[PDB]
Amino acid sequence: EKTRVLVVGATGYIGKRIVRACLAEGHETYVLQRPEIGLEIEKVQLFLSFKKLGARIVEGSFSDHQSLVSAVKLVDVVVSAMSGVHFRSHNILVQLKLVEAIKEAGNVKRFLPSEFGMDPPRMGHALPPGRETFDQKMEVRQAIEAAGIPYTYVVGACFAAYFAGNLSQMVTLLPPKEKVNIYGDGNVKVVFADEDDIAKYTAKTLNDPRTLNKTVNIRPPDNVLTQLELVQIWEKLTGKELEKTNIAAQDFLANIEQMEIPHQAGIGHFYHIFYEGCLTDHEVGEDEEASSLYPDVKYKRMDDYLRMFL
Amino acid sequence: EKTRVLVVGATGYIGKRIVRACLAEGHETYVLQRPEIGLEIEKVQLFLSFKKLGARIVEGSFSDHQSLVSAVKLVDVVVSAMSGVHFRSHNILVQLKLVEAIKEAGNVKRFLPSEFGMDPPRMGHALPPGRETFDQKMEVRQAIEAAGIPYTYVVGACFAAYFAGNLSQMVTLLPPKEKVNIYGDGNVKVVFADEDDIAKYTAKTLNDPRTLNKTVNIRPPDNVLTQLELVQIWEKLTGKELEKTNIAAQDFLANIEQMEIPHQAGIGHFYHIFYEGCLTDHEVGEDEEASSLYPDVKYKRMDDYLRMFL
Ligand SMILES: NC(=O)C1=CN([C@@H]2O[C@H](COP(=O)(O)OP(=O)(O)OC[C@H]3O[C@@H](n4cnc5c(N)ncnc54)[C@H](OP(=O)(O)O)[C@@H]3O)[C@@H](O)[C@H]2O)C=CC1
Ligand SMILES: NC(=O)C1=CN([C@@H]2O[C@H](COP(=O)(O)OP(=O)(O)OC[C@H]3O[C@@H](n4cnc5c(N)ncnc54)[C@H](OP(=O)(O)O)[C@@H]3O)[C@@H](O)[C@H]2O)C=CC1
Repeated sequence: EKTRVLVVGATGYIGKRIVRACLAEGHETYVLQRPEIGLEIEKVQLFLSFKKLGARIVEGSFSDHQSLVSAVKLVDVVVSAMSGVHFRSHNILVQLKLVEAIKEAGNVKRFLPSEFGMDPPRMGHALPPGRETFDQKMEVRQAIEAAGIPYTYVVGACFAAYFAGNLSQMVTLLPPKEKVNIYGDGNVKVVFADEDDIAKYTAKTLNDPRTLNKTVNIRPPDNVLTQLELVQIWEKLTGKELEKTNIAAQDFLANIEQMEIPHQAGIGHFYHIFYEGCLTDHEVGEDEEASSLYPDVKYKRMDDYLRMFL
Repeated sequence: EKTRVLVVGATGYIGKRIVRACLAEGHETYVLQRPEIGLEIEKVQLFLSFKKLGARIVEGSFSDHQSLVSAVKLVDVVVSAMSGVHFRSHNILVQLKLVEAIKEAGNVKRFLPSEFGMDPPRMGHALPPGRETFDQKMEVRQAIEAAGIPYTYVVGACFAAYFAGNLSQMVTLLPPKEKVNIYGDGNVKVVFADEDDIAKYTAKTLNDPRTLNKTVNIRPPDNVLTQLELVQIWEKLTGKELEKTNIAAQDFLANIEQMEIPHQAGIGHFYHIFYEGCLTDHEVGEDEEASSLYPDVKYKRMDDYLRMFL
């Protein structure tokens, strides 16, 4: 009576956390080991570590359609943590080969595609090229709908390492030392979540009937913070006040067309989040929000998150 | 009265294992966090995991000489786990700046440079370009000695992941499925060691008076094996005999000059170990062999190592 789960993208940044959260949760956890990563020592040893915790290795390749069909026939639920970084080479769209395999296999009770960010259907007017991420996720969503595959879309929170640990400064992954940039006036609400919590929520929700064919939002109330509130958390932890510089929207987007395309996409996403507030510009009900659905998850607050950087 | 150890290359393949072994040994463990690393999330989070285990971050950059001086002033022993992959960019020689910093600093009881492989003064006859690695490690040894810095040189074993876990097949990091290449007659003795054992021995030797100004060998007796014996260990675990093809020396090296330079070096190193038996063609005393010196370390045998691949 354990739910059988296949994780595809098992050595990814969020993917490896989902693997471990599925194991802790008690799911019979299967991981797709692709032959193409056989010389990447950190991926190979990750898989060895998953085995020591009870994960079952499933060999398959996205170029071998029958291998993907065999893989998904072993489980009840599939979770994809496919990368989003190389949008111009359409790695989100690689998931379409998995959707086809799931359709042909017929047995999968639920599929969680690689979402875990902003809510794609709400991003219709996003800045290009950053817009491209949402199109591709939307194209995968439509592939899911057309095949009639039951689904859950996990959305709504900034990964804490990429937007809280650095006080949203972008240029590193650590808090700044003396000066900090405030984007806009810094009073736009942002949703931050420890990625291990996002992983726990994913493992709780993937066999929850309440979230069958639903969008689940990850919006822990204590972690809805403006950028200045985030900065003040850190200033209280350190005892030192940071010299602040406000950066107006127009100066943030200045000369964006001269940046490299990936940085252009990253700047666009940041703008929607921190200037327009896309993660908080709408309300969601407790019946579709993960912290209320799963109250036993004592999610990590941003003041406990930032302590590890002291 | 704890030994203060600084690790340079702390997020490296063997380096991160060294950090953890030093902590488990009880040393006061410092790790050099370089600013150039600040956007590589996996390194940033390794440093955070090290802190949680009690390591002390020490910021420094190889391009800031006095940051290196300051770092090395803090400790009694320095361990370098500098990379050896980019020998055409001389990254092994980057250690020379660290040696200058230790010389200026004057306080360092013992320096362990980035050795952990073939015994470099024994490789004067190695094939190019593969020999460049040992040349550069020799130049580092010179600077250490020319500056009077006390040292321990840790040498003599193949990293198990790169040469045991794949049955020495090179093309993958996992055992082969049905066929295996036997190099020569497969009767040449090779030394294999789990890299966590290599790190444990490193941590136990860095303040051992017996190994001050000595080369210490990692040659655990049950792990001195021919490639054929290694293969037969795997066949006994799986109950499947592999189909064997022997590759003669001349054919192994054929057309080496048409391969990419890093692969050329990889082949040359492999030849000395597996064809020429460079790791086992000489005798070493128990007083200069780590498994004798540190008999409390119950080193992993290659049958236990390979079990994790089943
Ligand atoms: N703040 C937020 O909310 C953020 C959200 N995200 C989103 O999370 C999801 C995953 O992103 P992330 O964890 O950073 O991804 P990663 O960059 O860590 O890649 C994850 C996995 O993608 C697989 N992968 C990459 N390329 C291919 C390919 N050509 N073919 C097959 N598999 C491939 C690999 O699986 P394998 O393990 O098999 O090798 C890889 O491990 C995305 O949808 C992303 O947009 C990401 C960062 C921030
Ligand atoms: N079978 C055997 O016996 C083998 C032995 N070895 C040897 O082990 C030793 C370490 O190798 P390995 O663990 O694979 O190395 P890695 O490839 O893991 O690199 C280790 C560290 O080197 C640092 N580094 C790399 N380039 C630079 C640079 N330009 N400037 C400053 N620092 C740099 C980085 O330290 P940081 O953490 O600060 O970023 C990196 O993490 C070498 O001597 C190698 O020859 C290697 C593999 C097989």
